Amino acid sequence: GPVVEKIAELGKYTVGEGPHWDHETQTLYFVDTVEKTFHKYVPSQKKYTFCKVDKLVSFIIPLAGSPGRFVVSLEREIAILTWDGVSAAPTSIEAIVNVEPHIKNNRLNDGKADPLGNLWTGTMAIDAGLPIGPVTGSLYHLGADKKVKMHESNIAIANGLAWSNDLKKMYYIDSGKRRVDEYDYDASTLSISNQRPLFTFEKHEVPGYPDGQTIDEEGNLWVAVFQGQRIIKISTQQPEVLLDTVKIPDPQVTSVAFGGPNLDELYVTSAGLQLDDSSFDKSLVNGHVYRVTGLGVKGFAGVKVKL
Ligand SMILES: [Hg+2]
Ligand SMILES: [Hg+2]
Ligand SMILES: [Mg+2]
Repeated sequence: GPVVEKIAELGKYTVGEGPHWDHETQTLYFVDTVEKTFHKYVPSQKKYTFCKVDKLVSFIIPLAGSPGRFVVSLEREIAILTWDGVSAAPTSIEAIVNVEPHIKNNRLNDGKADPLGNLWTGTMAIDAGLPIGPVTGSLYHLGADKKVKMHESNIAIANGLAWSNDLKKMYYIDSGKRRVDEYDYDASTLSISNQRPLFTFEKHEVPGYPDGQTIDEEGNLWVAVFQGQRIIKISTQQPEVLLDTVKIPDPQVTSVAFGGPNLDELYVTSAGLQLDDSSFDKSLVNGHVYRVTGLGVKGFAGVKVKL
């Protein structure tokens, strides 16, 4: 039995999201995708800080080679933020590229570096809905030439990403599809192909929607279940295998990242935003951050964006 601990020091988030563990500094970064804020937590020293901007944000990833610089999303722009990690505002903002300059009602959502340091991220309608709503999103990667490439389209809610330990597969979540997809990934050309469902929620009586995900060193996926009050562990060796379920007190679990000095603590974000048609009463929906220990696996440190 794992132990789930609420991290009291951190408070409650409207939509806590995009956790990233920087192993060199033993620091957890994450966002609130509605409150327009970035967050830094240093567990060993019990230090917490935040930063404010005036656009919607969805990820924050340290830039390789440049301490104090971070690649972030600002609505539809991918930008570099220079930040001292403690002041309430960045020192400077440099825009890299607007991925969808003429689609005014879209925003970036989940994003992550692949193991080579390429940023992958997807867009969605700002007013996307569950279970049905506008489907306007696409999946991109950003090349070290600051030019974007599109890999998938017709995405409702661009969400969790992960890659296999051998760089042969990519895993991807469009929350609106209520499944986890797998793709063949060609690291040489950064092309994906052969889209196939890996895990379908309806086949296993799993409530809610897949949101963020990460992979452990045994190659298993850990998937946050928004409106399922849980994280699930699924196999990548064989389709449609549910390995384990860990209940999280917050119903709107949003994402996951391994961290801690041995990479065997799982940090879990959630959302306190109370939605129309929730399966959960308001008193339950808080938006805390959790630490899960005793899972018996390790994960990997967060990869920096090379850019
Ligand atoms: Hg910040
Ligand atoms: Hg910041
Ligand atoms: Mg998400």
